[PDB]
Order: sequence, then C-alpha cells, then structure tokens
Amino acid sequence: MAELACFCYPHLENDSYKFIPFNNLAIKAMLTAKVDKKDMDKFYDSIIYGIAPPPQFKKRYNTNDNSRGMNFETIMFTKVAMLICEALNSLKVTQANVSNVLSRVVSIRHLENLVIRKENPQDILFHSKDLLLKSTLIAIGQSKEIETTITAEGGEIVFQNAAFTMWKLTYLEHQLMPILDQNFIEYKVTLNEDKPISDVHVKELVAELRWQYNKFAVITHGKGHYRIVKYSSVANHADRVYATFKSNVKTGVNNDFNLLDQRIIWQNWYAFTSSMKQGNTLDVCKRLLFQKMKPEKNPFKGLSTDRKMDEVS
Amino acid sequence: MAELACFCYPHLENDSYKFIPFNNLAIKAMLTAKVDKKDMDKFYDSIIYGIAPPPQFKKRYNTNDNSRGMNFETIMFTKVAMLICEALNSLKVTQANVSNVLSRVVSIRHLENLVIRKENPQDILFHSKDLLLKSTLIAIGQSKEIETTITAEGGEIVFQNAAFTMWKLTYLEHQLMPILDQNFIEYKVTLNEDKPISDVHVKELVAELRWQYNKFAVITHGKGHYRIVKYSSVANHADRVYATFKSNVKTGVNNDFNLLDQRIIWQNWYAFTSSMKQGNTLDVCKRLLFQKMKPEKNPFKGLSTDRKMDEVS
Amino acid sequence: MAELACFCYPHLENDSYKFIPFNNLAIKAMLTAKVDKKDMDKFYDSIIYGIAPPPQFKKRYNTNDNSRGMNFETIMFTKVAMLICEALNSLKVTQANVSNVLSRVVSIRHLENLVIRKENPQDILFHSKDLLLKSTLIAIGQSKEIETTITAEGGEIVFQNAAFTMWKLTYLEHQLMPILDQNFIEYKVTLNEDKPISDVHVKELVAELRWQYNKFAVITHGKGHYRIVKYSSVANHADRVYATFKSNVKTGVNNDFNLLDQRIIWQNWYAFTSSMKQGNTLDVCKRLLFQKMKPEKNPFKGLSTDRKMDEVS
Amino acid sequence: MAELACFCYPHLENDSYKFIPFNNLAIKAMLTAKVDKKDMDKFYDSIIYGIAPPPQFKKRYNTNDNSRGMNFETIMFTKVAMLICEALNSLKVTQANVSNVLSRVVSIRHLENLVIRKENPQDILFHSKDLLLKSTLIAIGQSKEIETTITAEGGEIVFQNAAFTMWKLTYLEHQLMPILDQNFIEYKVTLNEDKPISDVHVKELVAELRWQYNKFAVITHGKGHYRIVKYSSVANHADRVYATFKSNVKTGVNNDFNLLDQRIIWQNWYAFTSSMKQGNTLDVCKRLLFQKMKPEKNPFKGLSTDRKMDEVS
Amino acid sequence: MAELACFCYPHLENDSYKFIPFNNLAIKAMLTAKVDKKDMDKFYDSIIYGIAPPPQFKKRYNTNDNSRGMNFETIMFTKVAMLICEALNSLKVTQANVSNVLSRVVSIRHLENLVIRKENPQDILFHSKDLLLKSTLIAIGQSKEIETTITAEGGEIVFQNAAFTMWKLTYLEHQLMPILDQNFIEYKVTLNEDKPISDVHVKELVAELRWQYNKFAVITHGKGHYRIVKYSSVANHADRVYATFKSNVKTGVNNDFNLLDQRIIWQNWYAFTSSMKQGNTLDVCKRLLFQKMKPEKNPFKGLSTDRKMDEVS
Amino acid sequence: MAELACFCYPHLENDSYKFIPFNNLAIKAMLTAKVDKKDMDKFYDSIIYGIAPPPQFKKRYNTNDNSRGMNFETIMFTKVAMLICEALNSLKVTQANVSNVLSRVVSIRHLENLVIRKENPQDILFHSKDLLLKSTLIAIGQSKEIETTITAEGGEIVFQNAAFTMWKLTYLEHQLMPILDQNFIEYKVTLNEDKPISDVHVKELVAELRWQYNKFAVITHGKGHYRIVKYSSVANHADRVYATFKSNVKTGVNNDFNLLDQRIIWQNWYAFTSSMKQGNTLDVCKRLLFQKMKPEKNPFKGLSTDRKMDEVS
Repeated sequence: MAELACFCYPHLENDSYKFIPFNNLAIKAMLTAKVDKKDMDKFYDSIIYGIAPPPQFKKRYNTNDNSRGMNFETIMFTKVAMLICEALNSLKVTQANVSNVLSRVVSIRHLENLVIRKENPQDILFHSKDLLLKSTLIAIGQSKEIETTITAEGGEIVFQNAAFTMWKLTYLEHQLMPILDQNFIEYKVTLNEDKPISDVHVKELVAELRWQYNKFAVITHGKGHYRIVKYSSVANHADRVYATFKSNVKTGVNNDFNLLDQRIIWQNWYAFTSSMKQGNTLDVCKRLLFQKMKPEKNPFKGLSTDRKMDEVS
Repeated sequence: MAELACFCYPHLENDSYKFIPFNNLAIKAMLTAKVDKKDMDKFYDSIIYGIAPPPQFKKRYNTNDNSRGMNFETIMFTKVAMLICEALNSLKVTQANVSNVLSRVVSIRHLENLVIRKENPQDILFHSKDLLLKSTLIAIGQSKEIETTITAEGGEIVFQNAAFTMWKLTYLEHQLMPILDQNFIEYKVTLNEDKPISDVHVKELVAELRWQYNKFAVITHGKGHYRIVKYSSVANHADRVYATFKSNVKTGVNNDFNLLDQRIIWQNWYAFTSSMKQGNTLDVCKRLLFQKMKPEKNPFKGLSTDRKMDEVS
Repeated sequence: MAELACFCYPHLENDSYKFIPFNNLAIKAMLTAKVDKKDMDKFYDSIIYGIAPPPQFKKRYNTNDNSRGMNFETIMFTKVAMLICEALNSLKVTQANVSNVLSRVVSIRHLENLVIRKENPQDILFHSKDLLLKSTLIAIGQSKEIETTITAEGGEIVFQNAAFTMWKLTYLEHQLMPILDQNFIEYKVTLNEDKPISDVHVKELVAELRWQYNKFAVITHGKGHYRIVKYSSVANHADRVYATFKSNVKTGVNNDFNLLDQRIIWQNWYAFTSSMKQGNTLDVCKRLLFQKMKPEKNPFKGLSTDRKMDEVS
Repeated sequence: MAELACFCYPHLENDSYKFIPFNNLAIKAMLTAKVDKKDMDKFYDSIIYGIAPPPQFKKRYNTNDNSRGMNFETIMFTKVAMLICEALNSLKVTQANVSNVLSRVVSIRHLENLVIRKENPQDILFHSKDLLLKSTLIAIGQSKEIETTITAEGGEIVFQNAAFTMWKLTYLEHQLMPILDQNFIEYKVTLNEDKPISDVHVKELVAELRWQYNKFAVITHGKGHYRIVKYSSVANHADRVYATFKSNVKTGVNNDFNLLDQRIIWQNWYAFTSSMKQGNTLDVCKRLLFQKMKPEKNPFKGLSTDRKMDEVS
Repeated sequence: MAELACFCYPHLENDSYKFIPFNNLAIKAMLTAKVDKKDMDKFYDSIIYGIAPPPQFKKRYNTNDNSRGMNFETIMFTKVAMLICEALNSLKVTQANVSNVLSRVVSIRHLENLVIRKENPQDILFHSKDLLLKSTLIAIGQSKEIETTITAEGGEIVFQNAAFTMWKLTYLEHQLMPILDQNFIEYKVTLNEDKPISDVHVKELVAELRWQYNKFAVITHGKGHYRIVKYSSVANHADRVYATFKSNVKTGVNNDFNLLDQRIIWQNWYAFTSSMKQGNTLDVCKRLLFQKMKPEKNPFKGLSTDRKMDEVS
Repeated sequence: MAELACFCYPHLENDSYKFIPFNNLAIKAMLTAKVDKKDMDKFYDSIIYGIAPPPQFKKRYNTNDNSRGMNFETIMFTKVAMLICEALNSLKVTQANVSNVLSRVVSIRHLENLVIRKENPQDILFHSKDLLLKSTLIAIGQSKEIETTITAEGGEIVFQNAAFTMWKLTYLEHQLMPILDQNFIEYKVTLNEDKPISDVHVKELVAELRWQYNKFAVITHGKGHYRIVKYSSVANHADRVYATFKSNVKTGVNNDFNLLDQRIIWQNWYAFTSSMKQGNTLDVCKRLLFQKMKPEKNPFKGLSTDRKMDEVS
C-alpha cells in the first residue's frame, strides 16, 4: 500500500500539469531534512538534487529506524516513477481533482509487476503503447474498465482456459517491497473477457483449483479478479479488506464492490463478503468466517475423482 | 535394482565365510578386461588391485557406453560395501546358502539411504550397533521381522502421531544411483509398532494424507510399509511389482505378500493387488487399475473440511 | 527429429503467407493450457503472449514430465525460428502446400548447426545472403540440389581433399536437443562438386578414413553425404533409416534414395542398403547386416602400410 | 633421465651406509653457491640447511637459466627421495659399490609413477612392504627380476588378459619432470607371469592392439615390457635406445638385451633391434628403420574384421 | 622470425594488387588438408572459409605436433593482418616485386608490439595515420629511413634525454609469438634524430647504462637502434646476426650494416662485428668474441662514482 | 625497533622469574583503559583477560588513531612471545637484572624472521633446540657470540662461498612490523666462521657484490654482519645508527663497535664509521659522508671485466 504522491509531483504547463519523478539522492536528502512544524505538508526542495516529497511522508521511506517503508535505493523506483509519469501525463488532469488524484491508493507491487512485464520483449505490453497506457490507468484507478487478462498485473502463467488465466504472483524477485518470507506465495485469476462465462469453463477451473491447489482458498478484494491465497491468511485478508470497504462507506469515496460467481469462490468467504456489503455490524459479521459450516466436502461432486483417474496415464 | 554380488565376495575362514568388499579401481579394471568363455561367471582377479566380480555383471556398472548400471567411482560405494560386510559377517553363513544369499535382490537406494543415516550422529543407528545390524539384515532380507520405524530406510521426518512415520525419500543427493529426473519425489510411511493400530490414528493419518498430499496415491510393494508416489507413475509400480510377484510364483523364492488397512490404501490399487495375490490373469487383472470407481470423492466424510476450517487460525 | 510446425506459423497478407516465429513464453503458457476436445489441432492463442502452436504437439516440448522434446528456454530457439522465417518467406508459398510444408521433417540439430555457422563471421554464410537462403532451404527440403560443402551443415573441418570435406559434428554445445551423452562423436563427409569424382581422391579419402578413423564405419542416410559413426551404433541407424524408407514407400511421398560409391562405403552396409532399395522384408533383409563376411580385410592394398611408413618422420 | 646422485647421499654407520635425502631448500642454496675449481665434485655443505649435492650437478636442476633439469620445488621430490631411502637402506651396500650404485641411471618418471602408486590405498603396494621394496629395487636396477605386473611402474589400467596388462602412462600430472609436449601419450604393456605365454592370449592382445591402438607402434627398450608409442616418435626411441646400448658396449656395464616375441612387436623395429644386437654398423643399421618393408599387413589375418563384426552389437 | 606470406595474399584489381588477410579458421582448415605434390606452393582454397596460404608453410603454424610456429588462434593475428593490409595497399605494389615483397623477413614480435601500441590512444600512432603508415612500412622493410623514436617499436619508456629513448620490450604479454621462457628481458635504445649526436648526451646514456643496467651488454643488429640484452645471450645473437649478413652476401639483396658509435657499444662486439663486415673467416672471426680484449675496463673513467655519490641524497 | 617489555612480563617462582606472554585481547583491552596519573608505569590487569603491559607503552601498539606501532592482532605476535618465553626462562635471571634485561632494545623484525625460520621443518633451527636457544639469546643481547650463519636471522640464501652467506631479507611477508613499501629490499651478509678470512673468499664476495648488486652499498650497524642497502638510504642508516652509538656513550651502557674489513665495505662509510668511533662531532663528522672522494673507481682492478667475459658462455 502507498499513495501516488511518492513517485512524482505536479509541475505547471501554464494550462495543465506535467508529472515529474523524484531523484533517489533528492528524497534521500529530504529524509534527513528538518523543518519547522508549519510547512510539513508542502513539497521540499533539496537545493542540490531537485524537488523531493514533503516531510509528511518521512515515515514511509526506508530509513535507519523504520524499514517498513518503500525501498527507493533501487532502479525499480525510477522505473515505476517513469511509468506513472508516462501514464498520467496522457490523461488530461484538472486543477481541482489533482489534489486527490495524487492520493489514490495503490499496491506498489502491482506497478512493480507492470514494470517487470513491460520491459520483457514478448509481452504485448512491449509493442502496443496504448495497451500499457490503459493498463497503468486502471492500476492507478482513473479508468472504469475492470482489469482483464490483456491488461493483467503480470507474472508467469501457470494455467489457462478459454475464459480464464491463473497468474502466479512472484513477490520475491521484486526490488521495491519484496516480501520477507520465502514461503509466501499467492495466485491471481483473471478473466479473458467480461461476458457471462459458461458452465464448462467454470467446471474446468474448479477442477484445476480443487485438484492442483486444494491447499489454497479463493477470495476476492471486490474487483474483477479472483485472488487465491493460503487459508493461513484468510483471516488477514478479511480485516485487510474490511477497512477498504469501511473507509469507503465515508462519502466522497466509491464503495463499488464486485463479488464473483459463488460456484468457485469460497462459499464461507462468499457469505461473509455478502453480509459485509449488506451493511451489517463490524465484527459480528466477521464472526461468520470462523463459523465452521460445510456439509458437502467440496461444492460439487464427482470432480476430483475425474482428475485422479485421468492423470493415471 | 541390484544384486548383492556387486559389493562383496566370500572368503574362507575354515569354518565359515568372511565377506570382503571390492576396490573400485579393481572393478574399473575388470570392466575393461577380457577373458575367454566358460569363465565369465567366475570371480576375476585384477592382479594389481585385488579380486573383482566376474565379467557376467560387466553391463551393470557405470561406464561411458552403459550408464544404466550402478556407480562405483564415489566413496558411497565403499561405504555401502563396508556396511554390507559389517552386517553379513556377524550372520553365520553356511557353505550351501551363500550361493543364493549373495543373489538376494536389493534396492541399492535403500542401502545408500541407510548409510547416509548411520553417519549422522543424532540418530540411534549411530549408538546401538545391534540396531544397525538388524536394519541391514532387514534391508538384505535375512530376517523375518518387517521394517519398523526404528529400522526404517532413513530420510527426513515429515509426520508422526503415535503409530506412523512419513519419511520423505531424498533420491537426489545420493551418489550411487541418483535419479536423473528432477521431479522424483516419493514418500514412504512406516509403522512405529507391528501391533494392530487403532482407528483414531488411522483417521488422523488419512486426514494429513488427503490434505497435504492429495496429489499422491498410497500404494504398497507387499512389505510392511505404505509407499506413496504420484499417480503419474502408479501404473509403473503395478508392472514394476508384478514381476516381483510373478517371478516369485516360480519356486526358488517366497511368494509372501502383505496388505495394509483397506481404509487408507488406494482402493483401486487395493482391489488390483487383491486380485493379483488371488492368482488371476496377467493383464485382465491389471484392467481393474484403469477401471474408474469410487462414486464418492474421498473414502471418509467430513474430513478435509475439518483441516480446512482448522488451519484458518 | 522434429516437425517444422514448432518454429513458426503462417499468417495471411491477403495474397500469400508470411511465417512468424513463436514466443517461448507463449508456448510455455500453451503447455499448461487446457482446451476442450474436437479443437486440439488448432493454433492456440495465449492471449497475453501471442499465438502458440496447437496443443496437439504438447508432448513435444521439454517440460518437467517430458524431457524428451525440443528445448526452447534458450536463445537458440528464437534464433533458429528467425532463420526459418528468413528462409521460407522468400520462397513464395501457395495455399495448397503450407498444409504439408510445415510438416516436412527436419533434424533440428541440422538447423542448430546452421545458425551456429551464420553467426561466426569467418564463414561465407555470413556474407552471401542468397547462399544462406539456399542452405537453409535445402535443410528444410524444398529444393532438388543435394547438400554440398559450400552449403554444408557446419561444424569444424578435420580433413579435406580436392573433392571432399570431413566435418566433425559437435552435438555437445547445442541448446536445442543437445545430446545427453558425453561420448557421442559423429563425422560427416560431404562433396565439393556434385560432378563425378576421380580415383586418386577416393584413394586418399579411404586412406585417411582407414587410418585415422578405423574405429568408425561409413554409412549413408540416402542423400549426398557420407555419414560416419562408430560401429557400436550401426544397427540403430539401420532401423532409423528403414522407417524413413518404409514410410516413404507410401505414394505421393518422395522415396528417392542416394547410395554413394561402394568403394568407400561399408560394403556390408552397402549390400544391406541395396537390398533395401530393391524392396524386401523388414528384418530378414536386415539380417545381411549382422552377417560376417570379409574376403579382403580392407578393399584396397597399400594404404594403411603407406601411412605407417609415412608418419615415421 | 636422471642419476641417483640427485635424491640422496651416503652416510657412515661405522660399518655400512645409510642413505639420506636432500632438503629442497639446501639444493636450492647450493644452486647459487660458488666454489673453487678444485672441489667441484665433493659434496657441498649448505651450512644452514644440511648437506646438498655437489656443484657438478648444477646443470641438472631447474633454475631461470636451465629449465631442462629436475623440479624439486614440489613435495614429490621429497617423497621419491624417501622412497629411495627405504629401498637402499634395506639392501646392505658395500663400501666399494656405493661409488657406482649411486650413478645407476633411472627414468625419474618411473619413480614418480611408483610413488603415486604406493599412496593410493587400494593397490597392493600399499599393504605389502616387501613388494614395494622389491619394486624399487627393480626400478633402480639392483636385482635381476624383470619388471612383472605386480611390480609394474603403475598408471591406469586400460586392458587386461590372462597374461598381459596395458598400462596407460599419465605423464601430465607428474610434478617432478612432466613432458615438454602436452599431447604426448604413451602406453606400456607388461607380462603377468614371467613364464612363456600361449598363442591365444597373444592373438587377443594383437587383436586389441590393431583395433583400439592401430595408430601406435609396439617397440621395446630391451627390458621385459612392450613399450607402445606413436609412430611420429618411433625414430626418436631408436637413437634413444641406441646410445643406451652403445654406451653399454663400453665394457664395465651390462649390455644384456631382451627382445620380446616377434609376432606382436613391430616387425621393422624387430629386425632393426635384432641387427642392433648383432653388433652391426651404427647408421647403416638404423637405415633399416626408415626403409619401407611390407610383405604382409600383419603376421595374422582376420582380426580387424572379427572385432568389426563383433562390436556391431 | 617469420615471412610476410603468413598474414596476407594478393588479389587483382585488373591493374594492381590489393592484399587481403587470412581467415584464421581457413588456415586451420588448410593445416589438415592433404593435397598432391607439384601443387604444394600455390595458395589453397578452403571452399568453406576462403583462401588460405599454400601447404608449403604447413609446418609454420602452432599445432599439436609442431608448437614452434606462429600462433594464429588469437585476435592479435587478425589485428596484425589488418595492419599489414592497411599499410601495404597504400604502397603502389607492382607485379614484378610482389613475388619477393611478400617474402621479406620480419620479426613478428615487431608488428605485434606496433599494433599493441597503435591501439593505446595516448600514443601518437593513434592520431596521425600517415605516421602509422610510415612505421609499418619501415617494420616491413619497404623504405630507407631507419627506425627513429617517433616510429619506434613501442614498449614502456624507461629513459630519455634528448637524442635517445630506452624502450623496455615486453615480450611476455604478446599473444602471437610470445616467449615460452618466463624470464627473458631485452631492452632497445633508439635515436630521436638521424643527425650526429653530441658528447654530453652520449656520456649521460653511458652513465645510465653502466649504472642501472650494468648486467647487460649493448649490441646492434644492423639497424639504427642499439639492442640491449644480457651477456648470457650475446653469443646467440652473434650467430643469429651472422647468417643475416652471410645470407645477404648473395647478390640481389642488401648486405649493408649500420654499426653505431664506438664509445657506447660493447667494444668486443664492436670489433667482432667490424671484422664481420670486413669480409673475413666464418668462425675464426667469431673467436674474437670469446677472446678477452680490453684496451680499458670501460671506455669512460670516473662515471659510476658520479652516480654513486649522486643518488646518495 | 621495539623494547622487550612488549611481549612478556615477569612472574615469581619464589626463587627466580618465569616470563609469560600477553593475550592480544588483554593488551587490546588495556589500550582503551584510563588509569589515574599515578601508576601509569605499573603493569595493568585486564581482569577478564589476564595481565597486560602498563599504559606507558600505550602509544607503541597499533590502533586506528596511531598506526605507527607494532601490530599484535596477528598470530605471529603470540608466536614470537612464546619464543621469547622459551628462550628467557632457560636463562637464569636474577632479581636485579630483570629491571633492565626487559628493556634491551631489539629489532622486532629480527625475532619475526627467527620465528618464520624455526617453523620451516628443513632448517637446523628445527631439530637442535639449544641452537635456537642460543640464537634467541643473541637476538636479545644476552650472549657474547656474534651472530654467525648457523644462528643467522633467517631469510633465503642468495650466495655462499666458504665464509659468507648473503641472505635477502624479506620484510614484506611479515605480520608484526611489515614494511608498507614495495620497493624496499635489504640484504644481509654474515660470516660462517668467526676466524680471520682469507683473500680469495673476500675477492669472490667482492666480485659477486660489485657485479650482481652494484646498485647497493655495504655498511655495518656495529656487529658481525655486513648490511647491504640501496645508496638511496645510506644517509638514514648513518643517522639511524648514530644515536645507537651516541646513546651508548652514556655511562653504564656498552658502546662496543665492530667495523669489518675495509676491503669490501664502502670506503666512504668506512671512514665515516671510523671517525664516528673516534669520538668526534655530530654533523661535522657526518659531513665526510656526502663528501665525494673516489680516485679509484673501486678498490680492486680487473674484476668486473672478469665476470663480464665469464658469463658470456
């Protein structure tokens, strides 16, 4: 998680704003700067190295006494900054929305993975510029089209159907916010189209999930892509997603939530998220998560046995 | 796959036989040696380096035109040979049984792993010599007590409750017959005590198996320990075990065969092995392996769900 | 051993076909792709990475379950694909030949040795483009000129005359179907001028062969170049050639077989290949190969002894 | 090529002599010593480092102005020296033959190979001391036993029959006097038992030689073991074996020569060595070497063809 | 020591000759070529790799049975070949001299050092092309202006006053014809201007020579530059220069000699080379080299003392 | 340059003194101690690590604000300390001489070279304990014997005749007080037998010196061994030794001086040291050093030419 105000800053074109990145050494210098408690929100100027973000975000960068911030001493920082610039400048930004446009939250891992799949010379985000442009727009939130496979968050395919795609997030090769654990592994599943999916395709996806990844749980953060993560973190995501909905109950922010087909999503998480979007209580709604309730072993029958007897060849 | 006549040869003690290993240099010499007919099954004497096994086994040693044989160019060879010596010498051998005692088949990987287990100082096969002696006797076949956990084939533990132990065979660090394939992962499961096992322990084992290892199929080779291997090779084992029974239907060896609890072993493999030991046809009996069965997904009910909602915290 | 439909695919220009290579990432994605039956011979579209060959050829790519296919995770795959592209596009292809043009078998090692030759700037396949076109076009099989030295399959020279050239195939530095063995050495011998050859040159070549390579046997595959391999594999070649002639007795397929001068080719292999082209049994004709028959130990007199007393200084 | 006066020196037991090695530092010191032209054969005493060989041998040690001498700056120089100790100390040496027993020429490479052999704990020269003692006695020349296989000069076995053994001299890992060339490779062939040999064993040796080593010639230095070397140096050996005989025509030293069986040895070299033993002229006798005399390709017939149709399976 | 026929060959412009280098792979191929007699002195054509020098020069290339010729496998070969081409083409070569122009002996080390100095940008043979051209002309022997400092053969400067320059030849970093000896150091001293030199400069040079290089002896080969080499190799140079004057006594080639000042050159070598050029006996003239001749110890007096008491500060 | 009170301290045997080394950790601890200005010369007690030398020597040990002291963190410190202990304890020490016997100066490099000589198992200071004992005695100044060769200060020999030995001090592989320069090189020349030396040996030493080392000057510090050092550092020695005599003019200290044969020692340094021992002024006597006075170039005649003409063969 982070704000867009940590990769660029606006600069007047006398009509509109051109966004410009920061310099590693510049923000490095600002980190050790010290200024009065009156101007701790306006952008700082490391006189030698250029502009640098305000001291307000001083606690969001990897310093000596706090390493829980974004690492910025790596080329990936300038890469993602140049990407955000190249994307935002095309979008004509006004002077009354840029105040909040530069504050749209974004999991910087998304942008990092966009960068990794953009510099590869085979991903179609290498040839077609407008595709990458729309992709970064969506990854920032300035578009309406939900993320689809053509504009997905990258990674290596691990399974594909005629209507789906199962990316395997590799959050261990990153250089901005790499995960400490060497055991953390998380899958994403996106759609190739936005049309009502058939039943045979969903049957195949359910088969592959409940066979090769039965040690994982299928959830969703409310956008158009099934997240998949180990049960040993479900309780996390709920709370981690709960605020994302709760803080969106506050006016001026969109509460648009997208739950997917209950056939594949985890039925317990399905009911929990339904009662969440319903408008129920804070914690008593989460109580339905730990409520062990599963009469059928798996949602459907006669499927795992099919793969069992299939792979025997 | 190996015969005992590739690590030792008998020598006369005027009352019994002392078995002595080979010098890897001596076998290497005999390999590129040549002798006339009528003597290709008589022990050869590399005059410079000592005795060496007859040229009969010439095609069973790792040379640059036949890599399908055992290696001898590593210290593991002399180690396993010295172990076989230390074991067989104590067992008093006659002058009319060594003829086929030195021909008892043995999975060289078993002896290799037992060696790599006796050298680690933390295992009880380091202190108690008689335990090591009994274990090597079992691994050779000169005793009746089936293998138990105290005398298992080594490897790193993965799961135990009170009557089971799930060894994870590591066939990728061996230096005698290391598996060329990168994806060769096999799990053995042995008993802690030969007494009839309760039902709670079996239910716990089936839970752990059908949760953490549902991509595997529990089979047995007819001895007292559950094998575990991917379905993508189960068929092999059938044929790979079939001769082991068929070549035992002819006299000269015992046809003794052990089953396990039908409640865990893969019921298709169970019925196949049952109709195998029954005495039916060769391939028409194998036909029951490919015959789809099990109109339910798992043998028990409401078990995987318990582990699902268990790990949620 | 491979088919042309694994390096490129056709694409319409509204007049003719342009051939386009694959993206290794795209074919790796297709590998895990699951598609319904009745369609598993159609070119697949990895939505993210471009087109990819149909799943029909799934079993012919180096994965973790099948390491017996063409490797593609190296740059040599894209290199040879671009070479085949640069080759075929020049040849104006119709819409009634690409059906079986992309099915002409080709020893992938041949194209590998080509691409390892066009990049070494010393050779003339670095300067004259049309020579390279003709060379790879022959290697694909779309012309009637047999391979000559100017257009040979590369490798390092080891001996020459006024009419011959003895390449030493190096199948150990390849990356596309490299030989697993470290003791597989094979020699090729090609002609410089397709016109009939004299007798002094053949005397010289037979001298050099029966002196420096008397531990090798001279055979052919039915084209214009003497293969040379250790006797310890002749039998293999036999059957590996037999099907090539057997599957070609099918009508509509060229069965034109070229046998070279009997004066140097292995007389037993010569008679076998003659009785093969005559048209006879499968194995009873092969029986002439294993039949020992040698009236004169070598077909000439005064060459081995000549080199013996020659090299004395 | 070396004299025994470069590894040890005699010392008085008041009754007999104990032979003591040199300190490599002491010989290095003497190397840069300068003494008057009156005592340039007396043993020099590097006062700091113990006795050192006389200055007469200055030209026989490797310095930066004469690198054609022995290398002593490696550990091997001590080993071989100590190895000579346990040889000569046992043999009671007379106060009248130490004058010339320390000048018996010896190919240092022989002793180096033997010391490499005695340290490999699998050879029988590691267990039985008296065997090592006898072997060093032979390699020095103080016994009449011709060097059999048990006492061979060591190396890697390559081929073995019931009466022969074909060592492959490895003169490239020697740290005392390696070869000026780095493609040099030379084989030795010794007899297992000094008694006469049959006609089947010799025929098999001739077959193996004319098949796997037809690019070599079988010669002999006069002792009881067939040397085997490339024709491209045979002439050298001639003069190298000429002087060692001619200098033995100078009475006072034994000229005992032993040419081996003619059926295997190179017939031209056989006739040359015979006319050498006759006492004929110097150069007109060598003239028979370069002269091409080819009645028949070999005193045997039907051997190359036999191995040809043998290896075919 | 080399001939010009090992780096280029002539090619017709229908009017004049363009010289073209050899593809090292092509000469490597020719090395193994076996062409009939009567044609062994005409340029060979490795059909695959281009032209290559005739087989006459076969024994002048570093192979594994003759390591006494020039190496060609290194990039320095193509470098010096391109240099010789770039130089010779400017010179208008006729059709009645090229036959002997391509046979002018040249110390390959000279060209090697010249190319290793023309790549270092600080040297003036980097900027001025015509200077490089004149220098290579001199090094080939197609002009009359003796080598001066501006056109010297490179190396590290060690000493300069006004009229001399003392290069330190580094024949150990070369890659074409390096010195197998690890310890070989040979200095050269060239003039700065062909005009007569004063006495103070010569006295300074003699001081520096008889002080810093007392362990060397100044000689000259017959050019305008003093050689300097250890006394331990004077004699060699003697005969090495003797043939150079002797073979030039044959008419058609220049026999001139440029003896330098008598005050600095080794007076014994001075008198010897003078009696050489006088036209006297072959070896009785060389006897003047070993005959100790001393009119004075050193041609100057009271000079080493000046440098002794000079450096004391 | 060091004082003996930096490797050991005395301890009471109730009758005499046992000398014991320091622990490098203990002295490192003492270095950072801060004791009152009343006891800065009493031995300190780093109570954790054992006794440590007084803080008086605080500035004599290497620390990161004073690196001009003696490194002690290496193993050679404990080595030389144990050597000094092993030497001093054997010597019976009173209770009124330990006051100043622990203050007799010693060139730490001398003891370092001793310990690097004692561990080399080929020198006679390895076997004979009493020899090493007398050597370490004289290296401290507790004996009358001048340092002969049998007890020399180690190093590698470079030249010996019958009464001299030219060690080449290697002050670059040391660890206690190594030299920071790469150009510093110093030779020592010691006598073998303290008896008067003849003329032939002296002439030979002068030959070797004025030929191979004419870029060095021979001096003496006032003991029985010629130092040899570059002229570029005579003056330093002239003053470095001067105090060594001047501070010995103080009553109660020995000023014995041993100037050697003027025939070989630098005659200017000879006269300077003579007028030094005479008892004259400080700088007006040193003035004779920079005075240039050299009628004969060297005290001998016709000697350099001898080696000149000698080395020619």
